[PDB]
Amino acid sequence: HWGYGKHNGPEHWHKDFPIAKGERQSPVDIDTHTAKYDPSLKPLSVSYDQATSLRILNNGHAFNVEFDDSQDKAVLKGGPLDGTYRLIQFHFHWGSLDGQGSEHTVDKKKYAAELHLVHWNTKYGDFGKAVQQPDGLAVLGIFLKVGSAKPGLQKVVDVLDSIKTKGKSADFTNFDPRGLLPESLDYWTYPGSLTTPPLLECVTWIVLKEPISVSSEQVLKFRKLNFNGEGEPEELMVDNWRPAQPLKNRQIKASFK
Ligand SMILES: [N]S(=O)(=O)[C][C][C]C1234B567B89%10B5%11%12B85%13B98%14B%1061B821B326B%115(B%12724)C%13%1416
Ligand SMILES: [Zn+2]
Repeated sequence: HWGYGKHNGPEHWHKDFPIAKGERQSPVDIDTHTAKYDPSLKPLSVSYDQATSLRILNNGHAFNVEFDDSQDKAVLKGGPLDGTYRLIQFHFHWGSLDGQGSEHTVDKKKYAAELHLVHWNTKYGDFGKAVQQPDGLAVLGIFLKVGSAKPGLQKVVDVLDSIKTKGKSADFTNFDPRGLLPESLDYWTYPGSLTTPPLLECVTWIVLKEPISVSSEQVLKFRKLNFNGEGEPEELMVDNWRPAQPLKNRQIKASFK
């Protein structure tokens, strides 16, 4: 099966998923000098007041915080988007050390981790139909640097001991993802893909410029998770990031001067 190792990591994925070498793959390096300010881009509208988290899951690649997406509650709109995108889950990518972990890079700078809030376009009715469309998903990406603790992250950190291994889940209700957002919603945007198999080219990426700070202790708890299932040899869940892919025929647009 695909994963993040020497034998099954990103440089192997193209064998089972040939779109890995496609024209709109993610992540990418954001060259800040080349990204053009687009005065036509709108402010991002992040409406998470009514978000209903259900559960947290270790899927063997990351942990997913899942939301009830059966109504228009938690939605992303505006920015570069046409229409309404519903929050379905968030997860992170992180490193074995603070100098790597992010998927997007900024002038080749790697952050310690990257948060992905995944949303689907309600015009396609369900997530499985949305991923078959070039405008099916919007993923809001947020960089993590190590410094001060993020108080709004601690409820996630504290539940990880209960989902150490692949296939473990835990009730995770009433988690407010507003506590994971930075102050500024300034962003870069470009058309891309899922960054894990099946690598579908269905994503409008919205990457916030301002990182959030998390503590060394918070990210060290991410690194205690396991890729393996219960009663299997321990492989620490670290370095679950895909490197930057070729930009090809794409423009990265900035919301800000
Ligand atoms: N890094 S990313 O592009 O947000 C994709 C995250 C991984 C996935 B795979 B497939 B299943 B499904 B799609 B993809 B996104 B979560 B579940 B799992 C959803
Ligand atoms: Zn992701």
